[PDB]
Amino acid sequence: KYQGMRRHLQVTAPRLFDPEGHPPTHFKSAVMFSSTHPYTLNKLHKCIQSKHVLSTPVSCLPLVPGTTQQCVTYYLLSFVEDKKQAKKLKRVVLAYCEKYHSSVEGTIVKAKPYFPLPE
Amino acid sequence: KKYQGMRRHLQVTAPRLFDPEGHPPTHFKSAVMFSSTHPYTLNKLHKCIQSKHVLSTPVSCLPLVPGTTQQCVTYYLLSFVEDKKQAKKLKRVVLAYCEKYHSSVEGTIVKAKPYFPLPEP
Repeated sequence: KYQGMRRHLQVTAPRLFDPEGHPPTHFKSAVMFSSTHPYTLNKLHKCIQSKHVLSTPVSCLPLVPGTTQQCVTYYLLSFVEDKKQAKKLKRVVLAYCEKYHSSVEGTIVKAKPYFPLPE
Repeated sequence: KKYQGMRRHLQVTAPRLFDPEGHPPTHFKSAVMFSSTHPYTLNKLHKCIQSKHVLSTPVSCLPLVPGTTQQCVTYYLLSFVEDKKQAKKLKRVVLAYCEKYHSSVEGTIVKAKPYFPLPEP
């Protein structure tokens, strides 16, 4: 399921997507991927998983009062070790999506001191 | 309504931040991730940490970290605010309350470059 994207990522970024090896000690960064199409983000939730990248399920952003949004913007977070890895993850995922999922946007995110995942 | 207590607390403690009227900021550059293994508590925070200047997501789950000793899902939500100042304030207020009434809750300052992908008015 999503073999296509999975294999693409494993090839384009073998280290980041090595399903084998050891998680980083802390996840200081992430990429928020957002889109009005939850089905697409769900594809990403399935594909963007490894030892070095952990992704939340798809959820929703809150509506901003005083705008006329016609549609919920969904999102997920993909946690990675640091800023280097986040830049890379965003680059690779979006190169793909640019052709096959243009509804998808990515935003670099950072936590102090790091995201609250166990050690 | 429900959680009237926590709501009133937040608005008295930080009036501008939790003013239910006014104008949202133009961009939300920061947020606080509030997390906990208790989803019911985070549902409370979800209905409560809302205003014109603070917007919170529904409760979701963090992914499990391979090869660790928890076997307990950790839930979270994000509360978006204008910037680092407002995030520091929001975290302080919410956690002063929770420190007494919800010791399971943690707060983490988060920042987005250039800002979080919420629309603009």
